[PDB]
Amino acid sequence: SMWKEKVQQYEDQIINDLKGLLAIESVRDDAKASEDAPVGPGPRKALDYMYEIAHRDGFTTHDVDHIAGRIEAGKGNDVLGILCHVDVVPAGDGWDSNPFEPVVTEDAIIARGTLDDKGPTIAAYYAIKILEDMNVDWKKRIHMIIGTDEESDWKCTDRYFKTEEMPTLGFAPDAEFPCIHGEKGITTFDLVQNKLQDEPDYELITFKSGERYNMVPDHAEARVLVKENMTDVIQDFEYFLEQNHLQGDSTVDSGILVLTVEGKAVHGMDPSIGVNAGLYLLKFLASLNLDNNAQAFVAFSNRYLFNSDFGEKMGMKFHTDVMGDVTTNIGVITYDNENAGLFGINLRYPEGFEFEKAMDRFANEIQQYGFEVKLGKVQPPHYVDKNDPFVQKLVTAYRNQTNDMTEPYTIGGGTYARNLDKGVAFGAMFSDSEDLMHQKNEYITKKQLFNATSIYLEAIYSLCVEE
Ligand SMILES: [Mn+2]
Ligand SMILES: [Mn+2]
Repeated sequence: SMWKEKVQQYEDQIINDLKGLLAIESVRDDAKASEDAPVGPGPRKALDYMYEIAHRDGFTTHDVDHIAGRIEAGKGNDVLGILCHVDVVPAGDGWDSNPFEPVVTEDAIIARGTLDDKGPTIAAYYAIKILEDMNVDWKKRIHMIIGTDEESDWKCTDRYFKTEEMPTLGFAPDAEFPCIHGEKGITTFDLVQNKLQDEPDYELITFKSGERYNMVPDHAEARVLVKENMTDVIQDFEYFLEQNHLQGDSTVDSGILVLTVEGKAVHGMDPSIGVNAGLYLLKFLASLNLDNNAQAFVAFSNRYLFNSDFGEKMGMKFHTDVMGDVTTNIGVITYDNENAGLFGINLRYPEGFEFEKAMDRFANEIQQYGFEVKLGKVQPPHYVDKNDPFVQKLVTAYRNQTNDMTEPYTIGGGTYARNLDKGVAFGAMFSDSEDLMHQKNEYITKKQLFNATSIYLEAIYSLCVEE
C-alpha cells in the first residue's frame, strides 16, 4: 500500500530513535525524587528525550513540572490527542540481555519497554513526522501527550489535565489492536496484619517478594530462624522446588536460613499465565511449625491468595461476556518481626461487579484473622461505543492494511484512554505477536513496529488531514 512503502522509507530512523529511548532506564525511583525529577532520574530523562527528537524534527513542545508534556504538530480548531507513557516497569533476573541496552536482531528489538510502551509511542511519533515531512495541509492540531508515571500512580496525566488542553478526540497506543474500546475497572488495596511466646520449631524473620501491584512477582525471599535440626528444611525445600517445577535455592548464612524462589513475572491484568514466586514460598512455609504471627500470615495467604487468580477464594469470582473476568493479583508481599505482613493486591473487574459491596463484605470476613483492608486508587470501568465514528475511523485503518475483520474488543489493561471521555486504546499489538509486556526478555518485532507505524500513519492522516 501507499502507506507501508512510505514507512519502510524511515525504517532506519525509527530504529535509531527507539533505541535511544529504550536505552534510558526510566523506572520510577522515589529515593531520587525531586522537584526536577518528581518520580526519579529515569522517567524525567525519557521525557526530555522525546522533547529532543521533537525539536530536532522541528516540532514545538511544552513541559509541565517535568512530570508530563506535549508535542504540538497540527493546525486548526480541533486537536487529536495521543497519549503515550515513557516510564517503564522494573526488570528482574533471568534476562538473556541487558534489559536497558537495546539489542537489535534481524527480526526484532530486545529491551524493557519495546512492547510497552516505547515501541508504540515512537511508531506513533513517526506517523506525525512522516505526514509533516509530506507538507500536508493539517486540518486538526495534534497533541502527542507523553506521561512519565502511568505505570504506577498517575501523577503524570493527573497534573497534565488540570491546566492543559483536553483534546477533542484521542487514543492511547498502549494496549492492543485492533481497537480496545473498553477496559476493566482497575483497583489496588492492601491487606494488612496485626501483631499478637514459646520458641517454635521455626520463626519467620523477614519476607519480601514483589514490587509492583501490576506485576506478578518472580522473586521471593524468606529469612528463617531454625531451632534445632534444619537439614530437614533444606531437603524438604529442595523437594518442594522440584515438585512445583520452580527455580530457587537455600543458604544458611549467619545461622539463618535464606529461602529463595524464582517465578514467572507477567502483567497483572492476568496472573494465571504467570507463576507467583511469593505465593509459592508461602505455600511452602505452611508446612512448617512457625511462630503464631508467621503462621497467621502464611495461613492467610493459603486461604485467600494462593492459586486464586480470578478472585475465587475471595468470594469475588465474577464474569461478563462483555468485559470479562474479575482478576486478582498479588504483586506485593512483605513481612517482618516488627510490622509485617502485607499483601498488595491488584484487582480488576468488569462493569457490573459491585466492588464496594464486595470489598466491604471481605473486610468483615477478614477481621477475625487480624487483617484489614486499605484501599488505594479506584478507577471505574471505561466504555466507549465500538461504533462511535472515531472508533470505526481507526478500525478502518487497521482493516485496510490488515484485512483482519475482527471486531474491536475490551481488555483489562488500564491504559491512558479513560483520561478522555471517548478515549480509546488503539493498537500496538497484533493478534500475530507474543505479548511479553511486563515479562523478561520483552521485545518487539520489526514487523509489528513498522506495520503499527503504517497504520498510525493512515489513521492520523484520515483523521487530521483528509476532510
Ligand atoms: Mn503501557
Ligand atoms: Mn505496562
